[PDB]
Amino acid sequence: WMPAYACQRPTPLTHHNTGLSEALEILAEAAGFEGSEGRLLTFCRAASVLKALPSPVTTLSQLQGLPHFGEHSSRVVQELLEHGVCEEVERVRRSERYQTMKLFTQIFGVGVKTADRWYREGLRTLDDLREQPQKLTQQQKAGLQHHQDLSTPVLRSDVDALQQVVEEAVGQALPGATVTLTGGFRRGKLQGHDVDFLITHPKEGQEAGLLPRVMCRLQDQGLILYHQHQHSAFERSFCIFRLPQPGSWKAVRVDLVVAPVSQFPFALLGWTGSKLFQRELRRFSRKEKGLWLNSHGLFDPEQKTFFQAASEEDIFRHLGLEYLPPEQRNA
Ligand SMILES: Nc1ccn([C@H]2C[C@H](O)[C@@H](COP(=O)(O)OP(=O)(O)OP(=O)(O)O)O2)c(=O)n1
Ligand SMILES: [Mg+2]
Repeated sequence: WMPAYACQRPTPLTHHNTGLSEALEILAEAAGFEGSEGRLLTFCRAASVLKALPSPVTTLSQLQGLPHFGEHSSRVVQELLEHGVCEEVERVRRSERYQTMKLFTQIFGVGVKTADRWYREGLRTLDDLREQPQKLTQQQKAGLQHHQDLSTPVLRSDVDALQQVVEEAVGQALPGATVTLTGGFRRGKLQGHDVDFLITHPKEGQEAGLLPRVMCRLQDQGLILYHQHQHSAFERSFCIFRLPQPGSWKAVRVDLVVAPVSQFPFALLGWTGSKLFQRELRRFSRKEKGLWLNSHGLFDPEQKTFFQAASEEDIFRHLGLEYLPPEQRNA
């Protein structure tokens, strides 16, 4: 048997069922595009189960005794095994609605609601968006300006270069301040859509005003194409960096988040993901332990108390879970 919650089982980076999980994730994504959140979660859960299996699923008999594998997810896997293709998945892939929603939602600063509105208004292509600049936020304009580079997978080599310039700027702005790589790259991914950094300082409060100083330093070096700073809850800057490369350059999305050191373990846990892993962890916390977990803390609503954590391990322990390092959180 395999545990029900993704936070109770290791999910490694590489697995034996990538065709099957990809097909179920197409159905999940399509469901999200239609506002069908229940169905999204159900397909995401089923895909996540296949990622945790130790062996390839070669026959339908292998599905026995697995949680979150309802009739619909089973039929999809059955059609793939028997016929090499699932007609429902291929129809989604080929549909203009899905292709356009994928196109729009991929753009920096565009969510499902915005993409759906644009679809309903007859917009289909990136050129259609550029013909209607009054419909775009500044963030979305920047996303369109750099859309080719931003739909080029970010590589580990890009991350290492970016972490060096961010660490240099952070270290020059404030000695003692630290930079931690989070997101999918912390989980061991070889590529990604962006780079996530979490910034703090060991003395509570010394992190105040640090981010704008970091940003000034980076902007002075020609490294910033776009930056949106927001105070609100963590201070963060959603950016597009201009990454120099041999003979050229490429735009790369980078999120910089500042957390006070008291909240750092919660922020690190939340920001490391995966998105599904953290969804499952918060659900586990609430339903199984009566506690409310977020990126800032772990709250007992009965006692009106906050858990003091020094580490991610403290949080797992406090919730009665065996610790999973980041590379086993790839749910
Ligand atoms: N709706 C969201 C969005 C984000 N996150 C958390 C989990 C993610 O791991 C982390 C960083 O978000 P990203 O969108 O950068 O996701 P990843 O870095 O995990 O994936 P990618 O490789 O696509 O960047 O923030 C979350 O829990 N829920
Ligand atoms: Mg990321």
